[PDB]
Amino acid sequence: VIPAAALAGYTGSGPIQLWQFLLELLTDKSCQSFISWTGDGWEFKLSDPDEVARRWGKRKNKPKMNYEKLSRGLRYYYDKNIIHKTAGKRYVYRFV
DNA sequence: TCGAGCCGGAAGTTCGA
DNA sequence: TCGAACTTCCGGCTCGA
Repeated sequence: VIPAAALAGYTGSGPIQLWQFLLELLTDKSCQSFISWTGDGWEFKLSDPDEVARRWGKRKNKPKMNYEKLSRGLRYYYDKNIIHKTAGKRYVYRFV
């Protein structure tokens, strides 16, 4: 149920790239049971990132991390050209 | 009536080549 | 060693049941 370290064989040393990590988990088969991955073009909707958020804060060594941290940090992620936010709903995420 | 989610600017330490 | 990178910090706004 963890196509993460099972597919790319994640090493315990040398943290991967942030958007690469999300993108790596993005193509997760179980994401359907923990989130919504439509099988059409390329649209990703966050229904209940309960484990995704905890894991996001787990790498940061924190007990519980608020998802607002993603909106506050991820939004500021407009550094170059990678994950853009969709002006649809407040939970719609998309990549280009 | 009441609380929850949403995000602007700022600062500071550390990463890969 | 160089420049850049992501996180955490402070507090204000508005809608739905």
